[PDB]
Amino acid sequence: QSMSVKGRIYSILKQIGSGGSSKVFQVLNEKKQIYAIKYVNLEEADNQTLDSYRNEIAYLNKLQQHSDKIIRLYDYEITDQYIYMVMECGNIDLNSWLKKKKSIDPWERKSYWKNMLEAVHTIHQHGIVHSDLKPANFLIVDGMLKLIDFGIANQMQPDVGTVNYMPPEAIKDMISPKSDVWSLGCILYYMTYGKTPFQQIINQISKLHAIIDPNHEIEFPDIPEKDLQDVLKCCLKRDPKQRISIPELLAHPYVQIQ
Ligand SMILES: COc1cc(-c2cnn(C)c2)ccc1Nc1ncc2ccnc(NC3CCCCC3)c2n1
Repeated sequence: QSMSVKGRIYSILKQIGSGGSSKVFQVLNEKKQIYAIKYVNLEEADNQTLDSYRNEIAYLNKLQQHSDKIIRLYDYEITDQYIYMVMECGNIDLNSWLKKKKSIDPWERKSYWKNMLEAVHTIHQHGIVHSDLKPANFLIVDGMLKLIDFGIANQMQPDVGTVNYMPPEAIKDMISPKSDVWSLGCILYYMTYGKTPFQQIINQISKLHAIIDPNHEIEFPDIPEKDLQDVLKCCLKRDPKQRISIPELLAHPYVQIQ
């Protein structure tokens, strides 16, 4: 099987993942260079979701120049029937990497964190809040973490969702850049303690309650990296006004001092 995108032929090596009407394929161009093609079957798409894809593609194209921490979008084809996006192919997504890894290098964790702050910070500058950040939104490419999507179009899984990274303010509102800080904090906590802050809570209703309860104290076990522990405490503050900002996270010793 092979596909054509803007007159360029790509042979499919394998399907990396499938989400909804969208599929991701590892592919090779004529020169044998590797790429990831995202295929979206628009045949059963509503004007709201169709628009979301248009918005996601526009931002992705727009944010190309601003940061290298955002996945490369080389080309794309849009028709009433389908969408093809030619993107750089990464080794693996951060989620699948974390599920696999028995332990994580302190340097790698710090480097990955920095990449994440840079990518997320970039989208914030353009007025975009992902609001659905999780490890699966990050791709490891060349030992570097890149943001795959901006939370506008539907998420994909390799070949079920989670409320583990949800900020308290999102639950209570029944969403500002601080909401992404909470989620990034949950990712870092996971990379630090091998679990998310509320993973232990099996009962989902209880979990949401734990997330919004001031009296529920998140555990921050002592570790050699005292700066890392402070980052975690500052990202996981329930009051978004008191929660640390990305610009402040970028001036933190944890990311500045080595
Ligand atoms: C080598 O190829 C890959 C393998 C895996 C992998 C390995 N083991 N497991 C369990 C997964 C994950 C990712 C990649 N590479 C990749 N490169 C560019 C992408 C552009 C958009 N979307 C992607 N994947 C979406 C669907 C997959 C999850 C992330 C979102 C992309 N995935």
